Amino acid sequence: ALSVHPSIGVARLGNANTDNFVLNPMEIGGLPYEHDVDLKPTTTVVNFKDEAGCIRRQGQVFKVFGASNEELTLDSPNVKNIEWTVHLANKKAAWYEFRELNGNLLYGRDNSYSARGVPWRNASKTASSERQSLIIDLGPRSVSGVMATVEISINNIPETYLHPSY
Repeated sequence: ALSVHPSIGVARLGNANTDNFVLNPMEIGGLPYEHDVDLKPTTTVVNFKDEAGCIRRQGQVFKVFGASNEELTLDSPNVKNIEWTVHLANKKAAWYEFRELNGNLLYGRDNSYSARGVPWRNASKTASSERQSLIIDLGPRSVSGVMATVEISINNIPETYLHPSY
């Protein structure tokens, strides 16, 4: 019965300082939000760029629900802790070249990548290990507590995650 919203989160690329960000628009065709020191949304976005003309990052707020569609927080009676594990990656370089509707299984087994002979990106790399390391994967990052900050960075790679690539 425990639900995490949104079902699929959306963040956007940002040129600005790592600490200068906006938060997720609350509705379809809605403007992103400015936020206060507690990282709560306030007024809608004033400027999308900083004074240097760099685009600010737009973040995604994830909410946890339970019992009878009630929002669950660290400020809740029976709630001791709330821990999040996020695993982001980029397989782009290890996948097939884009050939429009080629590779799409909704058109049948005969429209599959192999049957169509869609070439791999970075075709020179044949071995599975070589292609495994064509991915940009820095492992998962767990994040609990009040006002925590943890980068998905090189260095930050946990000893537990044996196969990182970048």
